[PDB]
Amino acid sequence: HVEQTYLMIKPDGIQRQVVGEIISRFEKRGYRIAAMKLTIATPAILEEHYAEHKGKPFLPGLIEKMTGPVLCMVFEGVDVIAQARKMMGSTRPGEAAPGTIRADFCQQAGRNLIHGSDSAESAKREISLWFKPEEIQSYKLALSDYIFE
Amino acid sequence: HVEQTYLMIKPDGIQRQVVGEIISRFEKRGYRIAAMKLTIATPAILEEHYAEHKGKPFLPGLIEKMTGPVLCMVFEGVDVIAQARKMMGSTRPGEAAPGTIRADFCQQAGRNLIHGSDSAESAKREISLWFKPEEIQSYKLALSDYIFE
Amino acid sequence: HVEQTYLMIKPDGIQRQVVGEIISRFEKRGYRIAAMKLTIATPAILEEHYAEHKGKPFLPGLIEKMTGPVLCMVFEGVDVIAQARKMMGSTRPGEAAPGTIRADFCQQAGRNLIHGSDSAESAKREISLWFKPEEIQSYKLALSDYIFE
Repeated sequence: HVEQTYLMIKPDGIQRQVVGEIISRFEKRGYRIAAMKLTIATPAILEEHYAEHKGKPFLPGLIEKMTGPVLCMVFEGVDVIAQARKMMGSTRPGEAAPGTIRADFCQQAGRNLIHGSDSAESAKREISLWFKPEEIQSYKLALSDYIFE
Repeated sequence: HVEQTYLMIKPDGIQRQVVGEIISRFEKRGYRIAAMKLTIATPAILEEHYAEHKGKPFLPGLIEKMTGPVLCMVFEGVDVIAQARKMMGSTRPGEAAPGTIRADFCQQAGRNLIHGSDSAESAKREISLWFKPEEIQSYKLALSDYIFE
Repeated sequence: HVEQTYLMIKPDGIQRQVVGEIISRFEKRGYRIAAMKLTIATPAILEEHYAEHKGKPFLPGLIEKMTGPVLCMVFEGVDVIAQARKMMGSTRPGEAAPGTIRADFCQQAGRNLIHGSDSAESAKREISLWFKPEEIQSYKLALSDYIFE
């Protein structure tokens, strides 16, 4: 039983030119790229993405940092929602475990390179927000017999 | 005092073509390759390898997964038996620490890329099962003065 | 608010020829190289570097191991003193976390590749010991807006 999660490379990942390295970490585990799109995030879409934080004092500055190119992604794998969160590490890079993306690349939570859905409900909501269903692709990895039990 | 451990790249490691990356992780610590052999594991040798699991319901499926090309290896280093296990990570890739082989490469316990001896006694037995004494090579690493106290 | 830490690649790092890999790990987090110098460490400077250990039985052998080529470095970043220590890992490589320098490269505490200041006071003392003020270079990283909050 595989699932799908929404992962988004933030403008710092684009500008620091580590997109390929990020994607490689997920491919390395045999996670399948089900969707991928470069866009420029705008305030209106970011307000929906961060709807839970509406009205909080940090939100305007967060939206400013996130207004920029982003890489929208859907990855598929066993337990991939929780596993992608583990691979990213703590939101605060100083707290993140060695070997996680945030510990390996970042210093502060406001520039922490990447977002991943925190739950199945948020993955469904985020995938619907950032992608049209047409953009989710169905295919099977040829190495499946050696990735899955 | 150094010791020697038995490490085996399972068919998923061969088929996903990550053999070199696996070997590089052990070489990076100054562990010495004392033996290395590509073979195809067969049910009869795997029954002996997995002797501790005789009679258990999961043994037949385990032997099927492991029937295939494998890379038999012996690495030498300080505390290398326990350290190689730490480097491999937990049996379940989803529980393994980031930076371990299983966390970085795998999704499920039944395709977890690599075996390593779990104790001094199992290392001695496994090395003897998969290698004849004439296959174990003794030489000194030129950087020994900078690897060992 | 950034700080500066003193990091020194020990003779084993030089001789194993992993200087570039070590530097890349710190650059990867957006830490700024503020100073760098190759020298051959002398007993006189090492006695002051290891002043905390004066009179201990292991000091003479520690100085001997360190009398060789070293790369003196200053890196700047948020919380970089504590963070560099976390990236180095435990003094004993066998106790260090996977993904740390010592766990990934080393076997024994007496050859553990790198030194880093352990506190604000130690960083200030060690930077002043190994570098003259004119050797500390002040410049701004062009990617600062994407590294810092």
